[PDB]
Amino acid sequence: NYSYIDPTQLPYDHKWEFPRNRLSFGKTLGAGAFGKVVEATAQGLMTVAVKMLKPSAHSTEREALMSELKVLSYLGNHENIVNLLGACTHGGPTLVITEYCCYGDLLNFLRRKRDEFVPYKDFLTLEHLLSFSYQVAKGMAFLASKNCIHRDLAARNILLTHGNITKICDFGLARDIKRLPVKWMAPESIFNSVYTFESDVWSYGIFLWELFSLGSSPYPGMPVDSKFYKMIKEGFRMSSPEYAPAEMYDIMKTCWDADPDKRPTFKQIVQDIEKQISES
Ligand SMILES: CN(C)[C@@](C)(c1ccc(F)cc1)c1cnc(N2CCN(c3ncnn4cc(-c5cnn(C)c5)cc34)CC2)nc1
Repeated sequence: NYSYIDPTQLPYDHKWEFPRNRLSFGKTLGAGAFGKVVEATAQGLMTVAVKMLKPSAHSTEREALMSELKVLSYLGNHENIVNLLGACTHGGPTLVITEYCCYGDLLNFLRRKRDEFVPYKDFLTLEHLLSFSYQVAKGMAFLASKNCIHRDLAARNILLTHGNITKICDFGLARDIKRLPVKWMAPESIFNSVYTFESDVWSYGIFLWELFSLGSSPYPGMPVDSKFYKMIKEGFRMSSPEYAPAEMYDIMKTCWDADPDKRPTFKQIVQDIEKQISES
């Protein structure tokens, strides 16, 4: 007589419905063979992003897009996620309208800032990197508090907008807890297809390594092959990235514990980074 409420089973909430012909589409923000995200103007909702599938997409991607709409509808608003603003469902393919983040993804932002960075006007600083790590931890703590896992946390899925605010995007693989980004995945996810709050924490560790290397690719010179899998399973881990303070590398190392039970929670990570910020 007692059941979990699965957000993907709930009905669409028509409060999100927006007239389709009041969108005016602009530049491409992301694209693949079966879908794209475009900038648009939305009369009566301002600048927004619109996620949509291409006519070649199969029914599985279409179901996945509606599921993502339903997860975002359930989660509610948070400063550190790219929030749902509206949807178009009647008489056409699903359009998911989200917030537009004017500075794009953090991976590309960090990479173009390498010549304008001090590791301590218009410069990226260590204070900014600490802030970004704090905000992403706050956003992931929010997801976990709603029993949600993201499953593709990476610097490429963190966007930057005004006020130096970072926002987690792309909830297409996000799941409620009752082809794959292998180098960001926890070993139990690779080996046993198991995803948990603790495997999101592993990915956050990889994200921190990206952050404090200003966007370097993880495990450089190590292709995904049988040798990569054995080395991760037997305990190989990346070294401290070049700009990480010792306290942040300590967080990374615990995020990468082979035992999920020994990894920190996002709530614990938030409180850790909070103490580091106050010490500054
Ligand atoms: C990977 N998948 C396979 C797809 C293709 C997909 C899957 C299913 C679909 F049905 C449709 C598409 C995909 C999903 N997601 C995204 N990204 C793109 C970035 N995007 C943004 N969202 C809000 N604002 N914003 C501002 C900027 C910005 C500002 N300056 N510059 C230079 C860029 C970028 C964004 C968030 C999501 N791209 C591709």
